[PDB]
Amino acid sequence: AKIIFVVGGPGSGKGTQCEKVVAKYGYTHLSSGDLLRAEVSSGSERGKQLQAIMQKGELVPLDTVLDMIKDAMIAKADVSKGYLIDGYPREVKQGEEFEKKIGKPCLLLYIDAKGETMVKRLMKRGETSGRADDNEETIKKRLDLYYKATEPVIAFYEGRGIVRKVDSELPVDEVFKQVSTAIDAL
Ligand SMILES: Nc1ncnc2c1ncn2[C@@H]1O[C@H](COP(=O)(O)OP(=O)(O)OP(=O)(O)OP(=O)(O)OP(=O)(O)OC[C@H]2O[C@@H](n3cnc4c(N)ncnc43)[C@H](O)[C@@H]2O)[C@@H](O)[C@H]1O
Repeated sequence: AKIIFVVGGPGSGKGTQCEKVVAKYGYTHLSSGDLLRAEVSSGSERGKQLQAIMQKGELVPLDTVLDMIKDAMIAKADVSKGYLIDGYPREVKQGEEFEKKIGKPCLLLYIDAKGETMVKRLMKRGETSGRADDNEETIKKRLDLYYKATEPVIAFYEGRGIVRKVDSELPVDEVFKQVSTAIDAL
């Protein structure tokens, strides 16, 4: 099955673009973020641990998040001809462990947005949906964390040869025209 990594900063537009991809190509959208939040909503002690980490805007340990990705992948396994892995990997070791335990990605969609643009979007979603990590201080924390840990992931897969960059400063469906182009050329 096709495994696509979709990687980019906070509020760059990963989720948005992934759901457009689902609607058009019928890939299976797996959000590490959605998976983690669902474990939070479960009421477990683990959820309490994950909620604390996410509220501070830090990386959840590789073991937890890779576990959930693999689980979800295995569940949707008999209906998926493709997978969109949204927001994983976020550090080089995550990409390495994914490859050891699951498989190699066909493509990495690099959803590229300016830092200020990302702050603007998250600041807006913060005032509307009231996601706990969208407060101003946590945003700065998520943004710095993206620059330090997740950018080398982009380098890693550029060395692999599979990164395609899309300009996420554009209007949403102009962005998606780029995503479509990258996916069509598989
Ligand atoms: N692998 C991992 N390892 C360790 N920890 C992990 C982990 N994965 C998750 N975690 C933990 O989970 C937490 C949250 O991670 P996660 O849930 O993955 O989210 P995020 O990366 O912090 O960012 P968002 O999902 O909020 O934004 P987005 O890039 O998907 O864009 P979106 O379309 O949704 O929304 C963007 C906003 O802008 C709008 N928008 C989108 N595109 C455009 C456009 N072209 N023009 C105008 N507006 C746009 C959107 O409507 C929206 O309002 C992490 O902080 C971490 O603590």
